[PDB]
Amino acid sequence: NIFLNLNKKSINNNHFVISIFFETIYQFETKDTLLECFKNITTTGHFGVIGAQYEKIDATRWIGDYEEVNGFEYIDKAPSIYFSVGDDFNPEELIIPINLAYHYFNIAISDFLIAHPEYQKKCKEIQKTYSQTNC
Amino acid sequence: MKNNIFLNLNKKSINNNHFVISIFFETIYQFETKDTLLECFKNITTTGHFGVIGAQYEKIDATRWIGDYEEVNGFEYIDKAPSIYFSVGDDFNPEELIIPINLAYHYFNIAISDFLIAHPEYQKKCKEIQKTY
Ligand SMILES: [Br-]
Ligand SMILES: [Br-]
Ligand SMILES: [Br-]
Ligand SMILES: [Br-]
Ligand SMILES: [Br-]
Ligand SMILES: [Br-]
Ligand SMILES: [Br-]
Ligand SMILES: [Br-]
Ligand SMILES: [Br-]
Ligand SMILES: [Br-]
Ligand SMILES: [Br-]
Ligand SMILES: [Br-]
Repeated sequence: NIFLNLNKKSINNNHFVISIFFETIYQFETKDTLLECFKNITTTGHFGVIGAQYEKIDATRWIGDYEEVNGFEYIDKAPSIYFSVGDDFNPEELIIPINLAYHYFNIAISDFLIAHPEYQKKCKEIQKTYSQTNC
Repeated sequence: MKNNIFLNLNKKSINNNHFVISIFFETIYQFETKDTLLECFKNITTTGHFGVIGAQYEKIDATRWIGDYEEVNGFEYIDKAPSIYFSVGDDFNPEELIIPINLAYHYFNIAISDFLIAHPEYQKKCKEIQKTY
């Protein structure tokens, strides 16, 4: 597993959905797709493949179908984001604050560029966007 | 959510770069009942397999086809020692790990300790299972 620092932090935070999200996209999708996954959090706020997705939560719209998800309580407190992995019918779900999501994404893209130095320039550009966007 | 109980397991699995083991236990503890987790602990030394949505293990039968394990981290253990397969996520695209059964017992011994420490009502059942490891 190349996600050494991501896994350590996410597992220690009981956010195993994040661990699964990155590993399964990395192993199955192309590296170009993974780069888009890293980027979309700053732009559209959503990304989805078979068995893995995230979506920033629009708190001006209905949140009733998040009530049973781990992390539901974050929505009322701060801008939050929904992650899921696995089957569409029985997904493994997690909600976390967007700030924490950016923390994870910055760690994950670091793991990736460290393991795949050919992607140094592109990953640093995306990290720059994280720093611009996220206080 | 349910707070993480796998304090000692997580230290060891992370140290060993066996993240799937911690994901496996965190998944079962979060999504399933404590009685189900107990059966997870028990089955490794009885039937040799256990599965829920998002987490499973199966002892590897090295007398049967192992071609589908070829790309899994830990595949090389199969020819060296009795081994066991773990996966987390969904079978469309699961996150997979193979380790020797002796190491799996080592992890389960730590995990079941975390469990009984957090949930002392299960003291006796856990101690009995631990003896088998
Ligand atoms: Br940590
Ligand atoms: Br999680
Ligand atoms: Br690729
Ligand atoms: Br998308
Ligand atoms: Br970095
Ligand atoms: Br640690
Ligand atoms: Br792993
Ligand atoms: Br329970
Ligand atoms: Br073959
Ligand atoms: Br291997
Ligand atoms: Br082998
Ligand atoms: Br103990």
